[PDB]
Amino acid sequence: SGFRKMAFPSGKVEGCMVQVTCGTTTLNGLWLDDVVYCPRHVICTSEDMLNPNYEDLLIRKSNHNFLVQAGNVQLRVIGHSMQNCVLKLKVDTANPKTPKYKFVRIQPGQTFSVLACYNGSPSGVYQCAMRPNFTIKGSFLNGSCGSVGFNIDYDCVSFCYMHHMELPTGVHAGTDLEGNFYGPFVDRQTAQAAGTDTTITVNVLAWLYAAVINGDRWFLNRFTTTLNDFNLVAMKYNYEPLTQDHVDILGPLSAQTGIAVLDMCASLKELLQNGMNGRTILGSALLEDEFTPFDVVRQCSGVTFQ
Amino acid sequence: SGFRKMAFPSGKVEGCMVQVTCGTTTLNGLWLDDVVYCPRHVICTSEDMLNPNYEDLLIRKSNHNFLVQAGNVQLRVIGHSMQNCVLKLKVDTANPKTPKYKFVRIQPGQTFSVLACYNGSPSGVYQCAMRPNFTIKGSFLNGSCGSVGFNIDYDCVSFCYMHHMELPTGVHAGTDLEGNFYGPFVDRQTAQAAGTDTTITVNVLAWLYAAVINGDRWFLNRFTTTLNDFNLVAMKYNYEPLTQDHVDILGPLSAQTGIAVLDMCASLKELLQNGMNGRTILGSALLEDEFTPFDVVRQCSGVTFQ
Ligand SMILES: *[C@H](O)[C@H](C[C@@H]1CCNC1=O)NC(=O)[C@H](CC1CC1)NC(=O)[C@@H](NC(=O)OCc1ccccc1)C1CC1
Ligand SMILES: *[C@H](O)[C@H](C[C@@H]1CCNC1=O)NC(=O)[C@H](CC1CC1)NC(=O)[C@@H](NC(=O)OCc1ccccc1)C1CC1
Repeated sequence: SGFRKMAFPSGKVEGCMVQVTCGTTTLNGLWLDDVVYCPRHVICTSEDMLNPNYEDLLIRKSNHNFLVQAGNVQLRVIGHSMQNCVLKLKVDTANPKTPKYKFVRIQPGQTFSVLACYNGSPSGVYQCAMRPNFTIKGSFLNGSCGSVGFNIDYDCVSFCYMHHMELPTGVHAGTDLEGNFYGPFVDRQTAQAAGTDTTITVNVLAWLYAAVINGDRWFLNRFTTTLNDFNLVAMKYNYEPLTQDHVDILGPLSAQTGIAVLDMCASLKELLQNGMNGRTILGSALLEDEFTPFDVVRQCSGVTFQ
Repeated sequence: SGFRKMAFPSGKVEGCMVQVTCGTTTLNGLWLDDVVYCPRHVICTSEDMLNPNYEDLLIRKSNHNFLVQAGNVQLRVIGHSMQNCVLKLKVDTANPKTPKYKFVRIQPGQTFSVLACYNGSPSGVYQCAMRPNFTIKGSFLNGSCGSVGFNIDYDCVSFCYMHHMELPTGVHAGTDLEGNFYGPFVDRQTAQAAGTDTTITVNVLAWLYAAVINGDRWFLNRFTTTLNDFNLVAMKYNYEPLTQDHVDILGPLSAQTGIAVLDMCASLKELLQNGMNGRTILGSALLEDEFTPFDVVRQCSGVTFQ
């Protein structure tokens, strides 16, 4: 019993983190096989931030401009290319700690662990989610760029996120490992806005099931509802529409608890309508939307990895 | 910026987790040098669980009764002994991935990362605190016993917690690595209760400082108070007393924000007397007490470890 915001164990990712320095810019890189991936804005200067032609700046550069510390063993760069917003540094040493891995591009609503790093060294690990407006609510300081987000499926690390930038609401934006931003953002210090976020309804329902599995039942009711009538209330409260696809992912959790999905929808509806009136659910006084249905099953069945 | 419950990177601990089986009991062990530490109730049967004399049971045992598996590698047990509520299994192979480590016993209100494990394999990592009633609010299922809690000290793992039991309430209880329970609990399935908990006042205050450092100031005020009159209010709302030592640990955060500790205390008092009135702080609608002052500084200055 118990339910926590739980990250994947970070060991397999820690053994890939390196430091990349070019000019007076230091950030993090990801070293897989003989390749080091990092944000291309490592090749900028502090005045270049306003409107760089990264294509300008890369041909400017020679392999020897790139300093690639793995620990205090310095890695010789022997080639470089740019893929969208990531820079790929070919080095003369394959990473012996390379895990088995994939590059995946995730969908809004999905979650992943972030291993926050500075100067190639890990600082901490936390979950978060790709928000519907394609930002993430992370914890990043100067120097964190190149930190990555990932999921583990038994032995395989699926990398989904590399950090690039903080927007002026304190939320963060970045790319997949092929260098394409999530959302409309660009690696440029000109005014950009996140866009209004919304709540991940299917995740909120999964968390309500986590609650029931762990003994919070004070929010349930006999009420039932239809997908469409529930969806009328979702609009009103800035909640993502629920699809039949979503209902179907929630089946397993529905069956384990014996609570129909639309009955849980009726519970959520009364929760938005009436608020919580002092009570908490799983230690929270807000409805939590950063656990997927898989995160809930993962944790409430103790799935492991190696 | 941003603020999350961030765990320590778990790599150094993952390389010490092993599986310990004896009879029909499998749980986790911690393998450091040539010693495997695990809960002594691995030697019990599903009927010993009631009121065992572990001395009874351990004399009954032979080295070959313990199956200790490090991945798929059979570790041979060559010696055993019991220290309070932990078993120490002497094995013929020293763990080549043993880190710099210490065994520490923490105080209530201190935090640590937990690496939850099943069958010797990591399942996830999360942060929590030693509650004032010496329980932890964890996430643990059957088979998780022997999972450990730890802090990192640049390069040194300080182990503080090993998991043993879940109380009714769904909170958890365990030992330090020398086998002494936190709190008055015992490793037998006789009726036991946690004891009323209280809020870690010093931790709520540094979390309010984390909020200010990150741009939530809606709760701040003109007012100040005396440590004596604040503590009159902390009593009324089931908060731990604030000591002058606590005021002193909050100095650094106080100086960075320029808000006196006693000004922040006046702010918390109005929060307690009025509530939050629909507003959130750092994404929470409750006052959060599982960040220490050190947790806030490391995160809001990006301390790294190796
Ligand atoms: C990389 O280490 C770093 C991480 C940032 C720094 C602080 N928190 C983080 O997550 N990223 C950057 O410094 C990038 C570099 C730019 C991408 C090439 N910049 C930013 O994160 C800046 N944000 C920004 O310019 O947003 C656009 C904007 C929005 C409003 C008004 C003007 C511009 C943050 C320093 C501001
Ligand atoms: C070890 O893997 C396991 C972990 C537990 C099981 C589920 N959640 C967990 O964290 N620990 C146990 O099974 C231990 C074994 C006891 C230490 C020798 N027991 C418990 O966790 C049980 N709790 C318990 O006996 O508490 C005392 C009590 C309280 C009320 C009434 C009677 C007894 C939980 C299985 C019940």
